[PDB]
Parts: sequence; structure tokens; C-alpha cells
Amino acid sequence: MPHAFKPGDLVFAKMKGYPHWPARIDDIADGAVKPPPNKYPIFFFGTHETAFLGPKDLFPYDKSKDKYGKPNKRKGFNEGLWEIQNNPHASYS
Ligand SMILES: CCC(=O)NCc1nnc2n1CCCC2
Repeated sequence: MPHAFKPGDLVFAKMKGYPHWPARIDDIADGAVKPPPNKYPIFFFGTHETAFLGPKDLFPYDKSKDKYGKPNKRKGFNEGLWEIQNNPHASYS
């Protein structure tokens, strides 16, 4: 059965106006800004941006990749597909 989300989990993450996007749950570094309650820090592959999202917008990657993991015209998306498949746990700073 499923656990709660934890840092390192791979997802497609949904935000208003964008396609379901390759992303990971991030850790919060010591001394860095924490997310609001009930929100997770989501690192978006390709764009390398971070937003705070709750589980309603987080789709586990294994289950969802058949539907959401196809090339898209949006800036950063196809780079993001490469990252989530080939080196999802790397430093992208
Ligand atoms: C998250 C930061 C933001 O609002 N910038 C717009 C934006 N541009 N590409 C993306 N995003 C959002 C999430 C999918 C990747």
C-alpha cells in the first residue's frame, strides 16, 4: 500500500496552465525556507524551478508516465523528461 510522500519521490506535478510536469519531492536544506503546512517543495525537472504543492496535484511517476511522459512543446519539458528518466536524484543547482 502507498506511504505518504517523502523527499526523493518522483512525480508528475500539476499546476494551473501547465501540462502535468516531471518533478521530484525535494528536501529542505538546513537553514532554508520551509513550505506552508500540508505543502511539499516540488522541484520541476527541465525548468529547475521550485513550487509548493499539495498531494492533490502530485501524481506518482511510475503509475502516470504512460499518460504524461510524452514530449511537449513547452519550454524545459523535454529536458525534464530526460532528467526524470536518466538522473532524477542529481544536483541541478
Ligand atoms: C514553478 C515556477 C513558476 O511559476 N514558473 C512557471 C513555470 N515555467 N515552467 C514551469 N513552471 C511552473 C511549474 C512547471 C515548470
